[PDB]
Amino acid sequence: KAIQVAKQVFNTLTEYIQGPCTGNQQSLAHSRLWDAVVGFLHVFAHMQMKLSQDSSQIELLKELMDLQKDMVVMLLSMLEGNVVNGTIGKQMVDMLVESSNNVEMILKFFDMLTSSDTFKEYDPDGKGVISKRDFHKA
Repeated sequence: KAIQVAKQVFNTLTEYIQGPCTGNQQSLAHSRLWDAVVGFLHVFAHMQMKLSQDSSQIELLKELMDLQKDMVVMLLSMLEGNVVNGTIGKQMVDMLVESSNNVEMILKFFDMLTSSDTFKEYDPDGKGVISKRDFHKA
């Protein structure tokens, strides 16, 4: 119920910007938005690794990654009319530097596609139901 709310809030924040209104980019630049993004990345990095273990709960993970998608869409929309030595890029870099160790867990998690490549060399007939132990072998 909170994921839906934050998703809609991010979509509104895109629609103020997606047609590149420079006032509605500069105003978000000089605001608390980056201090929200750091906490959001911090929850994402731990929660997607923690929740991924259990097969009981995957819909919540889909909701969370949809929220993360809309967040990065907003961040891209901030950079439409992006001059080279710009301010918005500098603030985004300061944000990412401030939350580097959170980001690195996400990028390490996205190294995954790279999960069925290690599947066919022990398959009996290329089916999809191979052993729990042959997987560790692979």
